[PDB]
This record gives sequence, C-alpha cells and structure tokens, in this order.
Amino acid sequence: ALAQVRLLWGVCGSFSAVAVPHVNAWLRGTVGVQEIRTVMTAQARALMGPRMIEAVTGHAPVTDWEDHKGGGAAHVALGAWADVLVILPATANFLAKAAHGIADDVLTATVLAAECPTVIAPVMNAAMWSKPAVQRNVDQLREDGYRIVEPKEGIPGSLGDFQSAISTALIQAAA
Amino acid sequence: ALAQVRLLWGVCGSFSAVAVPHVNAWLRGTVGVQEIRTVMTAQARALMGPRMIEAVTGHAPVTDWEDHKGGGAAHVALGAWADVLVILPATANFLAKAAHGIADDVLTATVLAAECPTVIAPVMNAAMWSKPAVQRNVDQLREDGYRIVEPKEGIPGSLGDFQSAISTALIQAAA
Amino acid sequence: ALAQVRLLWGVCGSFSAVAVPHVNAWLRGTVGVQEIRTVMTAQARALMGPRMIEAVTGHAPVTDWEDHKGGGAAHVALGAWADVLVILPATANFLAKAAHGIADDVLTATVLAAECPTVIAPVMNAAMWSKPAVQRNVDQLREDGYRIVEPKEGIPGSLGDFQSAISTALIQAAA
Amino acid sequence: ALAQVRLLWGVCGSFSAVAVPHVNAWLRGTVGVQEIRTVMTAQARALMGPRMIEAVTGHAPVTDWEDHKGGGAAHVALGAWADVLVILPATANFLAKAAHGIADDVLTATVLAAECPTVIAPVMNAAMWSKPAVQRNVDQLREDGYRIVEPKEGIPGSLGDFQSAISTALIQAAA
Amino acid sequence: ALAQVRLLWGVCGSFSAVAVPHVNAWLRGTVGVQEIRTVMTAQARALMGPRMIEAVTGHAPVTDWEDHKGGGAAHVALGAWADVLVILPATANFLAKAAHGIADDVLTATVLAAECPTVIAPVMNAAMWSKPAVQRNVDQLREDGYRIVEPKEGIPGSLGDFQSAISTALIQAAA
Amino acid sequence: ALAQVRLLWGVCGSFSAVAVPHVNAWLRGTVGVQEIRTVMTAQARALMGPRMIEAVTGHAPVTDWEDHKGGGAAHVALGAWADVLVILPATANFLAKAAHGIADDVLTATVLAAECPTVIAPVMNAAMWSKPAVQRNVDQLREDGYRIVEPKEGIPGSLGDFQSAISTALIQAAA
Amino acid sequence: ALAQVRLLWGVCGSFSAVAVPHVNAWLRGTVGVQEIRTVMTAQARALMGPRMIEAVTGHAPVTDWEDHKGGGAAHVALGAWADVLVILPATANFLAKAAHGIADDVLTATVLAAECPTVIAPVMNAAMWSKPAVQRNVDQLREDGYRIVEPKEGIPGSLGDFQSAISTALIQAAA
Amino acid sequence: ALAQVRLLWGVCGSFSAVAVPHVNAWLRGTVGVQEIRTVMTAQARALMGPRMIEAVTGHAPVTDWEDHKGGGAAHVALGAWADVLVILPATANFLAKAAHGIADDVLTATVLAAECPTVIAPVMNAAMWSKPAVQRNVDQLREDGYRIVEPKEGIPGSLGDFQSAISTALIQAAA
Amino acid sequence: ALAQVRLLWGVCGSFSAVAVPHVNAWLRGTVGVQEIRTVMTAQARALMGPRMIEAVTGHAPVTDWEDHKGGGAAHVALGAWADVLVILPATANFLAKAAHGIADDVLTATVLAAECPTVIAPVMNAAMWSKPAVQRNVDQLREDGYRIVEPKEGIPGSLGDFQSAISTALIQAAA
Ligand SMILES: Cc1cc2nc3c(=O)[nH]c(=O)nc-3n(C[C@H](O)[C@H](O)[C@H](O)COP(=O)(O)O)c2cc1C
Ligand SMILES: Cc1cc2nc3c(=O)[nH]c(=O)nc-3n(C[C@H](O)[C@H](O)[C@H](O)COP(=O)(O)O)c2cc1C
Ligand SMILES: Cc1cc2nc3c(=O)[nH]c(=O)nc-3n(C[C@H](O)[C@H](O)[C@H](O)COP(=O)(O)O)c2cc1C
Ligand SMILES: Cc1cc2nc3c(=O)[nH]c(=O)nc-3n(C[C@H](O)[C@H](O)[C@H](O)COP(=O)(O)O)c2cc1C
Ligand SMILES: Cc1cc2nc3c(=O)[nH]c(=O)nc-3n(C[C@H](O)[C@H](O)[C@H](O)COP(=O)(O)O)c2cc1C
Ligand SMILES: Cc1cc2nc3c(=O)[nH]c(=O)nc-3n(C[C@H](O)[C@H](O)[C@H](O)COP(=O)(O)O)c2cc1C
Ligand SMILES: Cc1cc2nc3c(=O)[nH]c(=O)nc-3n(C[C@H](O)[C@H](O)[C@H](O)COP(=O)(O)O)c2cc1C
Ligand SMILES: Cc1cc2nc3c(=O)[nH]c(=O)nc-3n(C[C@H](O)[C@H](O)[C@H](O)COP(=O)(O)O)c2cc1C
Ligand SMILES: Cc1cc2nc3c(=O)[nH]c(=O)nc-3n(C[C@H](O)[C@H](O)[C@H](O)COP(=O)(O)O)c2cc1C
Repeated sequence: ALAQVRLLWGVCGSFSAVAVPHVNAWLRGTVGVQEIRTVMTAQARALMGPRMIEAVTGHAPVTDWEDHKGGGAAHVALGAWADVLVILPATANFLAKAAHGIADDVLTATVLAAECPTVIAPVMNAAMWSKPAVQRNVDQLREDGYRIVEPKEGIPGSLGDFQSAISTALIQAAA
Repeated sequence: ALAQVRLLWGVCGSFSAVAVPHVNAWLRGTVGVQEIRTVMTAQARALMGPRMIEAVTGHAPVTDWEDHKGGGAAHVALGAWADVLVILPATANFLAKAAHGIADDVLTATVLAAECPTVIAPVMNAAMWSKPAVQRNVDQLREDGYRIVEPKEGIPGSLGDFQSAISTALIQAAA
Repeated sequence: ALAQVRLLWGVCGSFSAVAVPHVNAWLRGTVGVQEIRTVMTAQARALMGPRMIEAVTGHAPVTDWEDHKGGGAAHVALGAWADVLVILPATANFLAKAAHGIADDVLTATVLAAECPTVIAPVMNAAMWSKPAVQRNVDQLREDGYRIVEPKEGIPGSLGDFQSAISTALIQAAA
Repeated sequence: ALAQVRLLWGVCGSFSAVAVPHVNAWLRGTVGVQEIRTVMTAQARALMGPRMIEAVTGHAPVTDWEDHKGGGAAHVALGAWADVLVILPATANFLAKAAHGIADDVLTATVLAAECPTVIAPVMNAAMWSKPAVQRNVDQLREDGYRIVEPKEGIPGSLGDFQSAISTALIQAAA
Repeated sequence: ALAQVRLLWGVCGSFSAVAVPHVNAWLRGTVGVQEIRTVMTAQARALMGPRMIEAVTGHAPVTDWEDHKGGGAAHVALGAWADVLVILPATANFLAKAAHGIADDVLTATVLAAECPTVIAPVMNAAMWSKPAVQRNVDQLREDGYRIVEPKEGIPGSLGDFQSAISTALIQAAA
Repeated sequence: ALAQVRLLWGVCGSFSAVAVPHVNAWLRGTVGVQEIRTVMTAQARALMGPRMIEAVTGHAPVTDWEDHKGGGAAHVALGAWADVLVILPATANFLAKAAHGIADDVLTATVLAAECPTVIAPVMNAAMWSKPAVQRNVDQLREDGYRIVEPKEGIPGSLGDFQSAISTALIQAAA
Repeated sequence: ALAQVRLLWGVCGSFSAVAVPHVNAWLRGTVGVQEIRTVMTAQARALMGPRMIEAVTGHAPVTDWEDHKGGGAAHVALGAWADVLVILPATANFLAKAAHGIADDVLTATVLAAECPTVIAPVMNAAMWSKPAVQRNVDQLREDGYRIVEPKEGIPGSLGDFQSAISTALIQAAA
Repeated sequence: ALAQVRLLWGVCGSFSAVAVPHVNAWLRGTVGVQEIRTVMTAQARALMGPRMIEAVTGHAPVTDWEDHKGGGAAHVALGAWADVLVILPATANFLAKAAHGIADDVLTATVLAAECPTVIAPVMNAAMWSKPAVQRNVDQLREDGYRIVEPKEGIPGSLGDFQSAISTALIQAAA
Repeated sequence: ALAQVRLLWGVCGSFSAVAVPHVNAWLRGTVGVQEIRTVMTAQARALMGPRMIEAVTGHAPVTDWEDHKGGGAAHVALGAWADVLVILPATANFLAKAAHGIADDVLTATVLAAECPTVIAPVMNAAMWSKPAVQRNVDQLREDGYRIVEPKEGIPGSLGDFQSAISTALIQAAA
C-alpha cells in the first residue's frame, strides 16, 4: 500500500547530501515508494548541484519560490501534497529553524504547512551535536511531535539509522 | 491630533500584501493618518513590487539598508521616527524572528530599535497557524508587549480584525 | 453556464492596477467565472509585479512573446481562446493603440486577434480624459463595437461601473 | 512677471537636440525664465547624454518613470506643474503620438496630463515633412489647440522661428 | 537595367518572415536585382535572426540606429538610397504605424524619409485582417500612394501575390 | 497513418537551415506528421534563432540540456521518443562527430541514444564535400546503417532530394 | 606563549566594526598575538570592506563558504583551528542566532563547530539592548558558557571593557 | 606502498558521477590511497557540482585551464604527476575523444600527457553501448593499451566491475 | 612573385604561440610575404590575447564567426582567399580534428573549405607526441596531402624546422 504514499523529501547543506542517490535507490527499490518530491535548501543546491538530483529522482527539486507554478505557493502546495515528510540530511541550522518556527526559505515554510508524519535525520560533527543550543532544538522538536534520527560518528558526522523511522512513517501514512 | 502621528508600517511576504493599497486608503481617508512610511521585506518586495506602493503611499518603501540616507542607519532612523509600528501582513517567519530578537534585515532590526506601541497582524493558513512553534511565538510576543491581531480563515488565511487595534495604538500615541 | 466562459483579462499600467486582486475575487466568488487568463503590459508588470497576480489568479500573466509555449504565438492563441475580453484597467495609451490598430506588444496584438465581446475600462485623471485626442479614441472604439466603461474622478481617476458591462459580456458569451 | 512661469521642456531625438544649451541660455538670459524642467525621450537621451543637460540646466532631465520620487507619477506631477509646455526639438514621431493621444513614454503621457499653452517645434528633413501622414498630424494638432512651429530647410531640417511662439505662450501664461 | 535599381527591403515580425531567403533568391536569381539592403524591426530580428539573413543577402540588416556608421542617420541614409521600398512581410502593427506617420524605430522612420515607389505586403490571420482599424489603415495607405498586396489564407495568413507588384515597382524604377 | 509517427529533427549550423520552415510545411501540411520535436546545435540556434522554429513546429527546440524537462536526461528521453530521426541540414562537422561516436552536445548524444530509421542530409560547398576526411565520414555513416541524402550544387551547396528519403523513413516507422 | 595562540575573530555588521584595526593593533602590539583570522558577516563586509582588514591582519577575512580551500568546510576548519574565539563587535542579530543554534552563515556555523573559550562583545543602542528578546539571548548565552562583554552607551552603543575578558581568554589558551 | 601511489581521477558527465563519493571512500578507506586529484569535464561539473567533490576528496577538482598555477599548464602538470589514471565514469563522448586523440578540454589533454597505466570505466544505456561507432572506440582504446571496464545493465547503465581493474593498476604502479 | 601569395595562418593554443611575432617578422622581412591573415582558436586567443596579434600583423585575427562581414561565411571566405595555409603552432587537438574532418570552430572549418598547399607545425611535449592516437592523426594527415613539420624537444616541445616546408609551399603557390 506504500505505492500511493506521497513522500516529500527535504535536503539541507550537509556533507551527507552525497548519500541522496543511495537513499533514493533504497526508497524506490527496497521500500517501494513511487511518488517522491524533493526540496533543496539554497546551500544544498550550491554544494550538490540540483540538476543531477532531478535526473535521478524524476522531478526537479524545488528550491526557489519561482519553481511553483500557478495559484497558491510552493510551501502550501508541497505541504498539502505530502503524506510523509523526511528531512535528510538535516543541518544543525535546520534544527534551529524548525524548532523555533522560522520560515525564511521554501523548506522551512513547507514544514509549517505540512501536516503529516515527519522524520528529521540531522548530520553534523560531534562538536556541533554537543552544543547546548543544538540539543535544546532536538528536545524541542521531539516535544512538538517530530521523529529525530540522531547522527552516527563515521570518521565528521554521518546519517543515523533512519530506515526504520522512515518505514514507520510510511506505514503510518498508508494506514 | 491623529494627523501628526508617525506610523511605521512593515510589510511581509504574505498573500495578504495585496491588501496594502486598501489598508492605506483606510488609514488616510478614514482614520486621518498623514505621515506613513513603509518597510518591505525582500520577499514582500519580490511578490508585490515596490514602485506601486511608492506611488500610492507617497514614500518609497525601504527594503535595503541603502534606502536610508545620511548618518546613522535605517533601523535606528525609522525606529526613532515611529510613534506607532504596524506589521501588516506579518508572516509566520516574522513572528519567529520578532519573538527571538533576530534582526537579519531592515524590518526586524527596526523592531529592535523601535520603542512605541506595536501591532502585528499575522496571516497564514490554518495548518501553519496551528503549529506549536508558531503559537509559542505568538504567546512570547504578547508577553513582550506586542499586540497580535489573529488571522481569519478566508477561503488560505486572511487578515483579522486589525482596524480596532491600529486605531487604539494611534490614539494612545496622540496622548 | 458562466463557469465555462473563457475570460481574457488585459491589465495596463494604471494606478488602478492595484485593484486587480479585488476584481479577481469579484469575478470568481460572485460572478462565478472559473477560467481567467491575464495579459499584462510591460508597464503594468513593472508597477504591480506578476508573481502575486499569478499566485492569486492561478496563472502566470503573459507579457512577453516568450511566455507563450509551443506552436503559434501569444496573440493568436490567447485571441482564439477568449470568449470575453476585458481590458481593466486600460490606460489612455491603450485607448490610442486599440483605436488605431497598433499592435506593438502582446496585449494590443491580442486585441486584433480576438473576435469576442470586449469591455474596456479606462482610468486616468480628469485632465487626460478631457483631451480631444483621448475622446476621439473613445468615440472610435465605440464605433468599432467596443464597450467603454468611463472612469470616475475619485480624489486622480478611478474605475467606472464595469460590473454591469462585464456581466453583460459574460452572459452574451454564455449564449 | 515671466520669472515665475514654470516652463516644462520636452526634448526628442532630433539632430537639433544639439541646440538645447543655446536655447537654454536664450530662455534664461534673454527671456528671463527661472523654473525650467526638462523631459527627454529615450532616443534623445541616447543621442545627447542626459548628464550634461543636467549640469547646464540645473535639473536632471526626466526620462524614466523611476525619476519621479514619492506619490503619484511623473506625467501627473510634471503636467500639473507646467505653466507652459515646449517640445523642442520635436520629432515626426512625436507629432504622430501627440496627434493620436499615444502615451507610451513619460513625455507623451505628460502631454496628456498638461493643461497649459503648448508649443511644438518639429524638426525633420524635407522628404519627411512633406509626407501626407506627417501633415495630417500637424493639422490635427493645430485643430487640438497646439501651436506648431514649422521647421526651416538649413542644409536636413532645422528649427523654425520658435522664439515668438514661446514668448507668446509665456505671456499668455503670465496673464 | 534592373541591375542598378536599389531595393530597400523592410522585414517585420510576421510568421511569413521565414520567406525572406526564398524571396531574396527570386529577386536575385530570377528578377535580376543586385543591390538589396534590409531593415528588420526588433521583433523581426528576435524571430528570424539577422546573422543568417546577412550571410544569404550579402549585407547585415539594419535594426538599431547604431548600425549606421558615419554622418547623418540610418533612416535618412537608407531612405535617400532606396529606388524601391518593399515591406515584406508587413505586420498589422506596421500598417498602423505607417498609416499614422509613427516613426518609433528605424524601419518606420525610414518610411518617412523614403521617396520612391513602395510596396507593402501585410500578413496576418483572418480575424486580424477583418478588424475595422486594420482596414482603415489599409485604405489610408492606399490613399497615400502605397501599394498594398493583400494576404492569402494559407492554413494563419500567408503572403499575397507580391511577385507582380514588386516586379512592376522595380521596372517602374528602372525607367 | 503517418500522423502518429514521432519525428525527431536535428538542425545544424548550415546555410540551408533557412529551409527548415519550408520542410516543416511539407511535413505537416502535406505528409500529415503531427508530433515534430527539433534539436538545434548551438551554431544553428545562433544563426537561425529558435523562436520561429518553435512557432511553426509546435515545440521549443532543444539545444541545452536544461531546455529538456524532468527525469531521464535530454538525449535518452528524446532518443527513446523518436520514431524517426532526421538531421537536416547536417554539417560536415556533424558527419564527423556522428561517424566517430562523439557526443559533445545534445544532438550528437541523442544520435547515440536513438534507435530508429535515420536520414542525414548534409549541406556544404564543393571544396568541403570533396575533402577525403569528409568522404570517409559519409562512407563510415553508410556502413553504420545511416541513410545519407547527398547535397546538390545550387548557386555553395544545397539540400539533396530528401523528400523521398524522409517519406521512406516515416513509413518504415509507422510499419 | 601568547604568540602561538590561534585567535579566531568574528566581526558582525555593527557601527563598531570600524574599531577592528585599533583592536587588531592592541592584540598584536600589546598582548602579542601573531595568528589572527577573521570571519565577517555579509553585513560587516558591506560596511567595513574586507580588503583593509586583510591588509592589517594578514589574512583575507572569510565570509563565503568558497573561501575555504581543500577538504572539509570553512566552519569545521576554522572551528578546529581556533584556540580562542572572539566575536567583536557582535550584533543583536548575532546574539539571537548564537543563543538559538542558528547556523545560516559561516560565522554562526563556526560558532557551533568551535570548542574553545569564546568572548562575545555585543554593540547596539540603548533601545535595542533593553528589548526583552535581546536580554533573553544574553542570559541564554551566559548559561551556555559564553562570556558576554556588555556594551557602553557612548553618544549609539560602543564596545564594553573587552580587554580584560579577551586577555583572560588568550592567556588561558596559552596555558 | 599503495599510500604513496598518486591517483589521477577524471570524471565525465554521466549519471554515475553521483557515485564519486562512494568510490572515493573505497579508494581511501579500503584500498588506502592517500593522494587523489580529480579532473572534471564541464558537463560533469554542471551535473554534480565540484564543491562537494572538493570537500570530500580534499582537493578542488580541476576543470578550467585557469586552475593550474605557475609555469607550464594543467595537462602537463597533472599528466606528469599521475602514477595511475582512472576515468570513472567515462561517457561515450570521452571514449570517442580518447580513441581519436582529441584534446579539447583539460581532461582529454591530460590523457595525451599522461604516461601511466590507465583504467577507463564507461557508463551509458544499452542503445548507446551497442552503437557501432562506440564499439569501434572501445576496441581502439584496448588496442592502444587502455583498460576498459564494460558497463552493467542496472534498470540506464551502471558502472562495471572496476574494483579489480583499479586495484590491479594501483598495485602494479606501487611495484 | 612571393609578395602576392596570400598566406592564411592559423594559431592554436600552444606554448609556442609566443613565437608568433618572431615568425611574423621572418615571414615579412625575410621571405617577403605581404598578404597575411590569421585565424586563432579560442584557446589561442585566451592565452595570448588577440589585440597584440592585430597590432604586430596589421590585421585583427579572425576567431569568432561574427568577424566575417557580408555574404557567405568566415571559413568559405578565408578558405577561398588562401593560396597557402599554415597552422603554426598546431596543437595535438588540432591534428585530431583535421584528421577526422571535425569543423567545430572557424579554424577547423576553414581547413575543410581551403583548397591550397597546407603546412601544419604541431607542438607538444614528448609524452603527447608518442601517443598512438596522435601518430595515427599525423599519418592520416600525410596521406590526405598535408605537410607535417614534426616538433623538436626544447627543454616541453618547440617548433620544428618549418622554414623549408613553408618556403616550399609559398614558392609552389607562386608557380
Ligand atoms: C562542504 C560543507 C559541508 C557541510 N556539512 C554540514 C553538516 O553536515 N551539518 C551541518 O550542520 N552543517 C554543515 N555545513 C554547514 C552548513 O552548510 C551551513 O550551516 C548552512 O548555512 C546550512 O544551510 P541550510 O541549513 O539552509 O541548508 C556544511 C558546509 C559545507 C560547506
Ligand atoms: C505567493 C506567496 C504567498 C505567501 N503567503 C504567506 C502567508 O500568507 N503567510 C506566511 O506566513 N507565509 C507566506 N508565504 C511564505 C513566505 O513568503 C515565506 O515564509 C518567506 O520566507 C517570508 O519572508 P519574510 O517574512 O521575510 O517576508 C507566501 C509565499 C508565497 C510565494
Ligand atoms: C504610478 C503610475 C500610475 C499611472 N496611472 C495611469 C493611469 O491611471 N492612466 C493612464 O493613462 N496612465 C497612467 N500612467 C502612465 C502610463 O503608465 C503610461 O502612459 C504608460 O506608457 C502606459 O503603458 P501601457 O499602456 O502599455 O500599460 C501611470 C504611470 C505611473 C508611473
Ligand atoms: C542622429 C539622428 C538624428 C535624427 N534626427 C531626427 C530629426 O531631426 N527628426 C526626426 O523626426 N527624426 C530624427 N531621427 C530619427 C528619430 O530619432 C526616430 O524617429 C526616433 O524613433 C524618435 O524617437 P522619439 O520621438 O521618442 O524621441 C534622428 C535619428 C538619429 C539617429
Ligand atoms: C511567431 C509570431 C508570428 C507572428 N506573426 C504575425 C503576423 O503574421 N502578422 C501580424 O500582424 N503580427 C504577427 N505577430 C505579432 C507581431 O510580431 C507583433 O504585433 C509585433 O509587435 C510586431 O512588431 P513589428 O511590427 O515592429 O515587427 C507574430 C508574433 C509572433 C510571436
Ligand atoms: C552563415 C554560415 C553558414 C554555414 N554553412 C555551412 C554549411 O552549409 N555546411 C557546413 O558544413 N558548415 C557550414 N558553416 C560552418 C558551420 O557552422 C561550422 O562548421 C560549425 O562549427 C558547425 O556547428 P554544428 O555542426 O554544431 O552545427 C556555416 C557557417 C556560417 C557562419
Ligand atoms: C551602518 C549600520 C550600523 C549598524 N550598527 C549596528 C549595531 O551597532 N548593533 C546592532 O545590533 N545592529 C547594527 N546594525 C544593524 C545590523 O547591521 C543588522 O541587524 C544586520 O542584519 C546584522 O547582520 P549580521 O548580524 O549578520 O552582521 C547596523 C546597521 C547599519 C546599516
Ligand atoms: C543527467 C545526464 C546524465 C547523463 N548520463 C550519461 C551517461 O551515463 N553516459 C553518457 O555517455 N552520456 C551521458 N549523458 C550525456 C553526456 O552528458 C553528454 O554526452 C556530454 O556531452 C558528455 O560530456 P563530457 O564527456 O565532456 O563529460 C548524460 C547527460 C545528462 C544531462
Ligand atoms: C599554457 C598552455 C600551453 C599549452 N601548450 C600546448 C601545446 O604546446 N601543445 C598541445 O597540444 N596542447 C597545448 N596546450 C593544451 C591545449 O591548449 C588544449 O588541447 C586546447 O584544448 C587546444 O585548443 P585548440 O586546439 O582549439 O587551440 C596548452 C595549454 C596551456 C594552458
């Protein structure tokens, strides 16, 4: 039943954005998700280049407001469309904006507009992860109902074990 | 005495920015305000275009620091000039920045520098308004002394009943 | 049957272009028109900004020839699509071009290509409206079959009583 | 009493635009006009360069709408300000636009907004002056109340005897 | 004697502009014209591209005033040079400008300066050709001495029978 | 039955690119082909301009990878879409790239990805056509299964008799 | 041992950024620091100009991510390099971002990556310093272990007594 | 001794360029190579973005000639430095250029300048791999001494079994 | 008779382009050639700068197609004008393009259009000269009738003994 679940996938400016192809193959070839739309922060776009993400996912990523066509607006259209929202990788920056309701780009505004199970997979090095401000944001996001997948230590952070959390959200959404 | 009250009017990137000419007619033709200066966020400017706002309000809206002339700085000059400060429409983004003392553009820096009665009229859809982070920001601004005019649901949010709140601030300033 | 009438709406560089969202809500929420496509002159676009018009009307306004996609050309495609053509607001400039068959932008070329009931609602101040050249253009357009909605003088012109003229055209087209 | 007459001076893209400094000295040093504001067409600006006109006349010529600051608009502000309007040199192009109420730049829109004695001094070669279309425009402008100063043939047209026509208009305005 | 006739050829932004090479081959290889200079409107240049026209006709087409080198000006130089003037294809826009003596680009200014037999071959669809304003312009041009070659209906207009009209003008010029 | 054949049409930077509208009129108005998509080399686009080709073929020509939308990449998507591939006119440059499996722009990459009847119609002058390297490429392309329409000598080459070759390919595809 | 302490120096967009050369002279000529690297916010760079700071500090200030060379990333590299981190002057804006773990430019990302004694010297006028949001941010940073040097009000704030706090930080780092 | 082998790594504009981070981790963390420098084609750079490649490999990739500093030139310096040269992924385009000695960018010029064991790993879809010209290029490169790792068919080609070929080349170079 | 031989001289992006002034003086002051026109590749222009070649040879080099004026095209005009064609210095890249009939810039297209004795003087280092692909291109060009002047090893290649080969070509052309 996962084939009709609409997965919205946000990508932030982290080293781990290089994992996007591998994660996309897992989502499509192992989990069986069919409808995936991506939103890139401006920093993610500058590091990875948005054109290859488009070719490998089948949709141009949304980065600028101008990418939404017609009535309404990118964050409302994407927020209403999403059955599951995954932010992977998330930056420490994203955690702060999401925890405090900041909405100064397409991704963080879409967070305010989405009403669906949401998984956030932050990545950063150990010094950043240990800062009290970062941990306050992690705690705040959990109290607001977001599923946080803590990073691992791949020596330089790396993605945590997100597969189970994402599958849980997809199954909850399918139900 | 309402003709000498100096009204600073901030405009954020909301659907409801199209209401600015209408609100301006109400401010001038019904309330009797004469001296009105506007500050637009970059997003408001990108959606609405500043040249028509200039034509109907009599002053070019300030968006970049470059729009302030001479000594000081835009936020200090506008902040000291204001007898009443109105943010209409305010974005969810604005609420987050004002609640936490962020000052990363002219408008939010002017908020820190202004010392006058302030009315904030946020606009956003129902999904965004219901987010815990947004409501924390609303509550925090009320605790800090800001007057919040809650949005309506105009089917896609719409401006609340701001006329009474703004009139009260203009009259309190006249005294 | 008014929901199937295809309304083409031209917008010129007048002060009254700020009224476009209000007129759009009236057309949709009261008259019941569903398919509305807009053409903005370069001057209208420079004053009002097309991105907010796009967001509230559901279609990007056409200004440059490049905005039409595929075969043909913007004026032929838009002219053939239209069941009713409304120019609101119209400039004095527009009256001169339409009256003499000038076609030096998309809007005035579409006028030549459209074969449907057309309502023109010019706006300008009293000095401009009284010019002999302007009145010759008004007279000539009426002789050519165009419905002219004369402006009011709301102190600086304002839109006349167009609702009856537009309703008539939508109803005549529905038949 | 001619020193308080406000002279609005339009300049078109003619060979005879080189006479603007000489005419400016005559207007100020011989006729005694004190308040002179210039409007240049885009073509006039491209041939003559706008910065020197500013340095020798004391005011930046208006060419783009952006040159008007504050409320309203260039054509209304200049049109209401003018006590006498002089177009010198005028192009054949200008005659056509003025004769038909075309208002597609600041100059020709200001013509529609001005309500004062107006002198037009066209310049062009003999082949152009003799065209039936040009003479229809000359006749139409005279019937509309404009004073036309016909060119001479200085071998390639040259300015006619405009001094008497301008002086008459300034005197009519003073009364 | 047709080899010494100087043919000035204006090209407007019509679907039929693709015929310029074919007409050029006919003029050179069948009629025997040797000296052919082209003027393109800005819209014609935007559609057809002047570099290919230059390569097949032997002269760079003139579009901007800057394309004329040395003393004088493009419209005077080209107008005095022409023994025959052909506008092919002509737009509805051109008919309006030529009929009313508008001279707001090189081509329409050259029309005012040329004193030679002139052939105009307009192209437009049936709806545009049927407009009263267009037919007024056609009638006015015929009264002023211009030869109009009415279009065909090639299904989207197509060029009329210009071969006879142009040959006649070229032979008339040779005499 | 030829109306559903998907024709992919490459255009190279040759003098004979001016023939594209004529060939298109024959393909659409006589043969009945309905879906025609073009790929222009950078040189073809710079000489001919893509805007008119778009207007008469119904699709914007593709030159840059970004001109193609969505997943798969331009050469794979266009190569798979094509039922017939026609290169007309082809440059000597193209023959060389096609003969050697060079794929350094969209067109030559699309050649590698296309699996359909293909007609190549080179045009060049006699000196270029006689070069040994050029004739090696022609021979090599014939051995690889491509249908070559050799140019004629039309004073400077001209297109050969391509209609029969193209008709044959369109019929093979429908079969 | 103070000559080997690696001092990372962040500069925000405050009036007091003009004091950077004087503070640099004290750090080098009186305290004895040798290796000083600066990070400027975009607003600081726009105010002070990074070329003179480079000339007097010996290193180009880092503002954009592109300034870091090789592996890793500016914030990790600068954050790991720093033995002491000084923000002087800090804006109210900086206080908000640092207090909430926002990392939306190089400077604030480096704060999260740094693991060293940090001194923050905010500057702002009296109205801004008295805002509740600003004072919450000051308190939060103190609880997080940051040393805050409160501003003075030299009539428009001015730097507080940072010499004691910075010398303390530099000396502890040498130990 | 594999840690001192200098590996030069060329990257072409293929879908499989997203595997560059994964392949880099294997080269560093499993094979133990320490000095790896990359050269990207313009198309590879446009797809993947060189900034993330720089951050994860420790060296900015070379794409433009300007990236070489000092005497000589990029292709000579990189070609002499290389102990093993790996092109992964290689495009069909690369195969053609390398097979025919074309050197029209940094990568293909470096191939001519390198004198070391070279492994080429082409990727392309099944239609492209089966083209006769492509297979001629594969055969020619093998005859010239290049190691070709044929692609796989991962349904859109995928990298072949390069691990064995690269390990062999690195080990032979260490010996 | 060598003073009337028209020498066309192509310059590629090699280190040895610094020899162009020396070769030009030898050609003019010692051999006596009077009519010399140069063609530079984009790479030659980017390395050497085109302005000084113009100053020292008396002609601006042709690099872009836009440099040819009037009918035809740069490669046809230059190819027909040439009595002798010299490529000095030639790159390895040039050898490949000439050997395979590639014509993707003005120079390599002029090679296809030229019908005259041609001397090619390649320069490259020893590693590049020894590549099988390069020697295949040398061999193919000799079989096609081109005179190849092999480089020397100036320790980094240097021009071979071209004087005899060029003199032979110029003298044969005079006959
Ligand atoms: C190459 C590179 C890798 C980065 N990786 C991370 C990361 O893994 N986690 C993180 O919090 N920030 C990382 N950053 C810093 C962020 O990109 C920076 O905070 C940025 O402002 C975040 O923008 P965004 O959250 O809007 O995408 C990295 C920066 C660079 C240049
Ligand atoms: C057409 C359009 C309409 C929008 N309307 C709203 C809105 O009504 N309320 C809101 O919170 N955000 C709205 N947004 C999203 C904001 O523009 C976005 O959060 C932006 O970052 C806010 O910028 P600002 O607060 O600096 O003006 C809209 C966006 C677009 C493109
Ligand atoms: C702020 C502003 C408001 C204007 N309002 C009007 C108007 O109401 N009526 C009018 O005829 N011209 C008005 N103009 C002048 C026109 O914009 C000008 O004539 C322009 O050339 C018309 O362009 P268009 O008809 O192609 O839109 C206004 C100009 C400005 C700058
Ligand atoms: C150097 C030069 C001199 C010109 N002189 C005249 C002139 O004297 N009279 C005229 O009608 N046009 C003249 N023209 C042509 C006009 O500039 C042209 O018609 C233009 O479109 C008029 O623009 P404007 O009326 O908006 O200023 C001249 C053009 C050039 C390049
Ligand atoms: C592809 C295309 C074809 C057009 N064909 C015609 C035409 O055949 N006749 C016409 O009157 N207008 C046609 N138009 C509209 C004109 O180009 C438009 O009126 C333009 O402003 C005329 O410019 P010009 O008269 O200065 O060339 C066409 C537009 C496009 C985009
Ligand atoms: C006006 C013009 C016409 C040309 N005609 C031809 C031609 O007919 N045949 C040819 O092989 N090259 C011709 N060329 C040269 C090509 O444009 C040149 O070789 C170019 O590099 C080919 O680019 P493309 O194959 O990617 O389209 C012409 C060049 C110009 C400027
Ligand atoms: C000339 C000038 C001086 C300023 N001085 C201060 C200041 O002293 N303190 C402050 O909090 N903001 C000051 N501001 C406002 C900040 O520049 C503004 O908040 C900005 O967005 C901060 O950017 P940053 O924190 O990234 O450096 C000043 C602005 C200007 C134009
Ligand atoms: C998204 C995308 C993926 C591509 N993947 C391949 C590929 O895997 N193999 C291939 O031969 N060409 C592929 N191409 C086409 C090449 O990019 C094209 O041939 C290009 O000119 C090669 O450039 P290069 O060899 O200089 O890197 C792809 C193109 C795009 C836009
Ligand atoms: C400074 C410099 C010197 C070069 N010298 C040579 C050379 O002597 N021989 C060669 O084959 N390539 C040389 N190259 C590489 C060529 O410039 C490269 O192959 C280029 O793509 C050739 O372009 P062209 O043949 O169109 O001129 C050099 C490159 C640079 C940056």
